Amino acid sequence: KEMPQPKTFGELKNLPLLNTDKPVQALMKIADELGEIFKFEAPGRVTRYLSSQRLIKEACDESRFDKNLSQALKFVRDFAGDGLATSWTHEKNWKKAHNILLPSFSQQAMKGYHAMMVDIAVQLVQKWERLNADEHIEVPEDMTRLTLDTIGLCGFNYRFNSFYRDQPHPFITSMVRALDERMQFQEDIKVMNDLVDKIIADRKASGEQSDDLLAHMLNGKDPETGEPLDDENIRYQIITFLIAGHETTSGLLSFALYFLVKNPHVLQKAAEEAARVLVDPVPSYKQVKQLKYVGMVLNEALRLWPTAPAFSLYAKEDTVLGGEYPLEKGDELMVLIPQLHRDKTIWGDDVEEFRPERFENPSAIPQHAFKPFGNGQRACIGQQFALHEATLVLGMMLKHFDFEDHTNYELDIKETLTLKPEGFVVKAKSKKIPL
Ligand code: HEM
Ligand SMILES: C=Cc1ccccc1
Repeated sequence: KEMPQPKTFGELKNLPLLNTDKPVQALMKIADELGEIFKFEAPGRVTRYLSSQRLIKEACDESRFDKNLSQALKFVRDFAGDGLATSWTHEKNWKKAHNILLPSFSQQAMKGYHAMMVDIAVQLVQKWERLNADEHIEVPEDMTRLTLDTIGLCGFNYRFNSFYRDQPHPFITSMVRALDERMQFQEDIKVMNDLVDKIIADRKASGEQSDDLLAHMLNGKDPETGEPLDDENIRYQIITFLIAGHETTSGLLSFALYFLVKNPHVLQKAAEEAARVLVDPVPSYKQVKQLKYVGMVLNEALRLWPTAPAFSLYAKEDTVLGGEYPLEKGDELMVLIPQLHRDKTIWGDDVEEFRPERFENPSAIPQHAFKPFGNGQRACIGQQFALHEATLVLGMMLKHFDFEDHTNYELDIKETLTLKPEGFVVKAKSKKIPL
């Protein structure tokens, strides 16, 4: 079978279609028009965009397809090197760092992060308790303050102190300008390097037994090779986790809140759970695990707007995809996750409705139908960290405040490496429950 291809532009082929600030949303509309698979060509390259669970289930076969570095990740690799997200599976440092860092996301490790997640969650609740009458909240801005502080503190024992600031941290500013200006740069790379230096120097100076992610980066040994990470790769991993560890979680929290204010019955059901479960001034680990409906809200927000919306794969060998599309070794595929998550054959006709109850019986979901954390051994290592943080925080938000969509906010999805509802604002009226 011959694959459909969207409109072309002479020798530029399909390239000009990506000349937009919202390329994923542009590719979603192309998928709506052309279906489960289309060819996308640019001078010198081809990729195939997949949107159905029928095809993505095969693409996720690790015997046949491995993670490819997208154009975006190739650029990110200029700063994150062979850290986990930007390494090829076949690079020695991928498996080495994978093995060393996996224990930093075990159940025991998650329980270890809980108190420091609460520290930051409490700073967010106090900020909003302290606003004057009629003041509003800039949602993605505050969520980014919380998620950046949480990975800094939990992962590295470093305080970004984002809630003490009006404009984001110089690390964040430098990380954007500096990569930006790769597709002053001197002073920016210096901001990044200095911070990495400091995170390392301070742990080394401290007379501190710690079992955090940094501790594993610095001291853990890979059981396979028996080697620890070398200093160059540790730096890459710190950069990798400071970024990967916060931007997509902030997106998720922002979309979740957006969907709750747009669906007041769902908000009321989630708020009732928060009030029933979170019976103490501080949530416990056990109580966060009992926020089942809040977890479903989060999953349903990842269904509609997965905040890392695409991942790339290459064919390990010549193979046939879906009984119909022959591929050659090296051929690239792109999984368009928001489109996968709208596959009517899986989810029913109401795919654009926000209905967390879709996730009541998750064993009913077919293989590879829901992929917001990627696939296989190259799946998100931080999935449980993101979900624990976002469950804790959204549960606290719903326990402490009523929310108003006071502007009747029109969804505007800004695309970076991640997705966010740009300009999303709300008002939060305190329920006056002490911390
Ligand atoms: C809701 C929030 C998050 C989402 C949706 C998400 C999504 C993803 C996706 C789709 C991938 C696969 C990328 C690819 O195949 O190219 C990935 C990998 C990765 N993520 Fe996450 N992520 C989230 C949060 C986090 C957090 C909190 C951390 C760190 C604490 C993190 C660290 C990583 C790392 C290191 C990888 C690379 C793993 C490897 O290839 O070995 N992510 N993530
Ligand atoms: C936030 C985890 C992650 C990793 C790679 C790309 C986008 C997101």
